[PDB]
Amino acid sequence: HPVVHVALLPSAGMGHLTPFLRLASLLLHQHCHVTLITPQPTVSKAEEDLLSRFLSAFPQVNQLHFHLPTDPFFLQFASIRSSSHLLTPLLSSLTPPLSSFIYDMTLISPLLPIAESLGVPHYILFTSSATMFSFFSYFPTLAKSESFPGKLDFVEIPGVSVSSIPRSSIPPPLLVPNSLFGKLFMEDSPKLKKLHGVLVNTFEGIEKLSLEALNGGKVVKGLPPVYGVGPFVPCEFEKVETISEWLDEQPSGSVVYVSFGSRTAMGREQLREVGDGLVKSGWRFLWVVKDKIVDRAEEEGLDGVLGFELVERMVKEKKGLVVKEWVDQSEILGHKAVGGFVSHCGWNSVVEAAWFGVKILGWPLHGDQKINAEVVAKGGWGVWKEGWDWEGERLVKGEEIGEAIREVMNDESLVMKATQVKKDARKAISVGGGCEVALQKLMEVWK
Ligand SMILES: O=c1ccn([C@@H]2O[C@H](COP(=O)(O)OP(=O)(O)O)[C@@H](O)[C@H]2O)c(=O)[nH]1
Ligand SMILES: O=C(CCc1ccc(O)cc1)c1c(O)cc(O)cc1O
Repeated sequence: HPVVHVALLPSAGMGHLTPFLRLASLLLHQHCHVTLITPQPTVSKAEEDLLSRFLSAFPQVNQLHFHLPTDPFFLQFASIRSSSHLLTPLLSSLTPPLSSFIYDMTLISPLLPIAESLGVPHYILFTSSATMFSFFSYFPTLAKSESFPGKLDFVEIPGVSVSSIPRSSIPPPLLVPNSLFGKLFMEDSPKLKKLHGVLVNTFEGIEKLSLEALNGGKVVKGLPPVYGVGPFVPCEFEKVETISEWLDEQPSGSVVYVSFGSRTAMGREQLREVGDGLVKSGWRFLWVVKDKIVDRAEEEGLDGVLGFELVERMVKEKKGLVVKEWVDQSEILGHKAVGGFVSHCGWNSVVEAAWFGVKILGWPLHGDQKINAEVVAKGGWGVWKEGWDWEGERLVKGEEIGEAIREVMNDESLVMKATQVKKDARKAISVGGGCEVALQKLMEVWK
């Protein structure tokens, strides 16, 4: 019996490894021989731990390694992109015969020629939102102007979920000429037409308009088909028990879970304004803290990071729990005791909240996080304060944070729309949904 051999190449960061491994699980449950390529060394320890648990759960995955010669994650983005065009010997000698190839969206330019020489249908996995991909697709046109970048107050793509993207929501690095992110956007987006398709962890329940505009040509004429293979359901290998038991003693829909991702640390005095606003809200909270970008370099303890003033106020309540570790976020969002999510609006944690029907308080910080926020705000199951701006540009006080939390928690209008998203997320994976329809199409082509 023949085989459908799928090779996967993720990039640095849990925001990229987690959706790739969930995609790998979906393919493995579709009887695909999966080859997973991991560049070494991995940036974070969570990437190290997740891979060791994934390959312990799926030992039939053909794992291939290779070594490599600003931000630590944005640097490994280059050491994979720039250094190792010597990825061809790993891909061109795969047995059983390769059937397809899916690589990270941040590696389009160097991997596109490698993929074209493999003679198999090749795709990208866009870990962010389809609305963000439409921005990535439409970027070469608005940068082509002489008005770029100084004169561009609004980005307007026809038919996407966010019709009017103000300058405030554009990633700051893109507005600066000769930026590393500007170099990548101009180098990759024109090469999108060479691809056989784009896979996005999203579904019609949240980005109905963006998927219809991309596949309708109304964004860029000739774009490859965009397959909404979301929502990526969290698998069992992702879990690594105080937090497990503390949530069992809290009322349902009363804990506000706060996490700003895996690769973002707040400023020390802005971080202390969060805990100030948490206790000022009178609500139970589960706050995940990061003092550094990479979890390996966590130097100082929580008593020194939060300060003696806020530490005195935290333990006086026992109403909330603060940790500075890697937690099973999908295990927290799935708990019935959680009703609110203060999130940096990274697309993985956004779709996860959509999967568990948890309303979101959006606090975007860098990059695409502001676009993903208004994508949620359009859906009616989340709020985000536009004047709070990016991380570092402003000091959001604890009084505003406390208000913004109390605003979201007692707003049942969001919950009524948060469960509707949860209902559509289940229909997306059932028979006839957008994901199962798209997966069976790609499966039949790879034979
Ligand atoms: O303590 C943590 C922090 C993050 N995550 C997971 O890591 C991903 C975060 O990626 P996202 O794109 O949301 O933000 P990024 O980390 O890329 O900024 C999501 O799948 C979260 O569920 C987790 O499981 N535990
Ligand atoms: O805007 C994006 C999209 C990421 C991206 C990078 C390269 C590429 O070719 C396509 C998409 C972005 C940033 O700018 C900065 C971030 O911290 C995160 C983030 O998601």
